[PDB]
Amino acid sequence: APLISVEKIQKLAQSYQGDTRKRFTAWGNLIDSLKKKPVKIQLEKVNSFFNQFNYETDPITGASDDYWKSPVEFIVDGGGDCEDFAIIKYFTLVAVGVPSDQLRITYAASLTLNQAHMVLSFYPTPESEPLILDSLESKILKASARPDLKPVYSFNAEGLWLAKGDSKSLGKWDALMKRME
Repeated sequence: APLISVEKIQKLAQSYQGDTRKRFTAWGNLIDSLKKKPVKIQLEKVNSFFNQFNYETDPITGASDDYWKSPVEFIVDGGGDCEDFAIIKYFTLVAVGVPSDQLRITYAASLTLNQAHMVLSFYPTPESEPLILDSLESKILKASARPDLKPVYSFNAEGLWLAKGDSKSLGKWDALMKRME
């Protein structure tokens, strides 16, 4: 299971220049700063840090791109689509110490935008109502406070779950994690 580390990040930073180098350093500093902080603060600051990046959409559909970006690709590009935001938030939260089993990247139907939309769901317990970390809403809100989002499936490095796992049955995700190796 691919890992993000402050040490790998600091070395990436020195291979780039200008603002790109600064983004890597900032990402590494974020991870360092959030270790051993309250979970709520970790969620809030990873969410807000990444929500400042460039939000991309397909010019034709207005929705996400077919290609899923690794965290490094997101940083190099200076942003990505809703799926890419959720992915880097996920890996970064795992890096600061939120247990991966409490985090599920979630593919949902947006009932308001009439298109698919990806968010990161945080589960206090697996039976608990999840908190939604979104790229089109700054607040972290409970699922029942997001009736505009209807989950279809969710996944993380370990599993894949249908709404109502072997995440590698998700081809782009399998390939994504292999790029991170």
